[PDB]
Amino acid sequence: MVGLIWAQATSGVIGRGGDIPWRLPEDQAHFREITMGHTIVMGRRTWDSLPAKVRPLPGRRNVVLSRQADFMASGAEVVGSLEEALTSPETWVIGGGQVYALALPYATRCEVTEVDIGLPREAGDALAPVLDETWRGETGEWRFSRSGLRYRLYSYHRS
Ligand SMILES: NC(=O)C1=CN([C@@H]2O[C@H](COP(=O)(O)OP(=O)(O)OC[C@H]3O[C@@H](n4cnc5c(N)ncnc54)[C@H](OP(=O)(O)O)[C@@H]3O)[C@@H](O)[C@H]2O)C=CC1
Ligand SMILES: Cn1nc(-c2ccco2)cc1C(=O)O
Ligand SMILES: [Co+2]
Ligand SMILES: [Co+2]
Repeated sequence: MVGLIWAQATSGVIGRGGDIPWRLPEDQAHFREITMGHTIVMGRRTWDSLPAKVRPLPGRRNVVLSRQADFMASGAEVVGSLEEALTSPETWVIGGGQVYALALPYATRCEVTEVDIGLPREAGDALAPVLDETWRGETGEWRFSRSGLRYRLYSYHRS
């Protein structure tokens, strides 16, 4: 089982400036619940975006994708292809835009959080992959976060 998990603004923006341009505490708990105990796969830039105290993410098999054959990430496995990182019972690809687009052809689930902020897409932004006709999803209802922002969960799956 290869899943993808991300939070996006409605526009599809997931990253900007090596950061996520919002903070949604509920989503962080949701991400932790979904990924805990499993293999997580991330691009090197997303690994870099994790503060030193959060890397590696506890209780998960942290795997980092990099074209750098020398690259070493303290607390994660560094591999040079996605298939190298996809050795699993359950793997969650956790970002960023590049690695999501690389991983979607091998994914059966996407756990999407949509953040209701009018964040327009800007050149250089990391974007969410757009899910086509093969993706069947169920919409969650709007929720309000402690952060003040409105958000809702999507659970996408394909057979
Ligand atoms: N839910 C969210 O909203 C999330 C948002 N983000 C955001 O995403 C943004 C970064 O995403 P992005 O900019 O796309 O960078 P990525 O995080 O996708 O990592 C990109 C790196 O992955 C490695 N890589 C990519 N393709 C391959 C390949 N085919 N083979 C081997 N290694 C590969 C390279 O590392 P090298 O260059 O070292 O070879 C590349 O630089 C940040 O702003 C981050 O905060 C991240 C995760 C979740
Ligand atoms: C920037 N940033 N990225 C993440 C993240 C966790 C999993 C994927 O991305 C958390 C944070 C944070 O709260 O600082
Ligand atoms: Co689980
Ligand atoms: Co299935």
